[PDB]
Amino acid sequence: NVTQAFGRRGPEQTQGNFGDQELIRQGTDYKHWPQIAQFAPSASAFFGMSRIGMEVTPSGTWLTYTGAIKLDDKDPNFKDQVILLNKHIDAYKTFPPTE
Amino acid sequence: AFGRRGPEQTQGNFGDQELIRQGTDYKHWPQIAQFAPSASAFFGMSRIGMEVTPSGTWLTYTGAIKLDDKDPNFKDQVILLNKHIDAYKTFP
Repeated sequence: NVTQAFGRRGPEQTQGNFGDQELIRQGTDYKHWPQIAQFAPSASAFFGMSRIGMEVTPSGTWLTYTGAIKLDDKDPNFKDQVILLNKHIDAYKTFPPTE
Repeated sequence: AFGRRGPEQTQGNFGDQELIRQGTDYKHWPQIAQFAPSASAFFGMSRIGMEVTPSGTWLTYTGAIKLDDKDPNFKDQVILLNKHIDAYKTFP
């Protein structure tokens, strides 16, 4: 359960925005998870390519990170990959309301 | 492998002269690598976006990992991370 582990999907800076109802429920058991997970950076990549900061606040000490991964357009599955990613990005905006 | 360390949005800023030269053979690499998020964490915790430019299609990401207070090595860990963050500013 992704929301139990990493909190609810929403627009706030402190929230994650990635995941549709199927992914949030099935976590890493999701049908297409491996096709998503391939874009997650290795430790080398994460510290190599990212903008890393350290911020101290009431809540504690945070390791901030920013970057962007260039998707390989020469990859045969590129068209399917962008669709799968686009599907889960801000997917919370399509979730039926609670009330 | 990952380009020069600098202040530009397109550059990485993490790494001192020893890490940039020794890569994953660096003495304390394993103690750094432990903070890198798993795939689950990366897509769970991060703000993911998609931008299209001349160069191609980019997967943007933002987030922050809270370090562990309880962790015995906490004080050493923050020093090691602080050492490599914007370390390029001390390259004389």
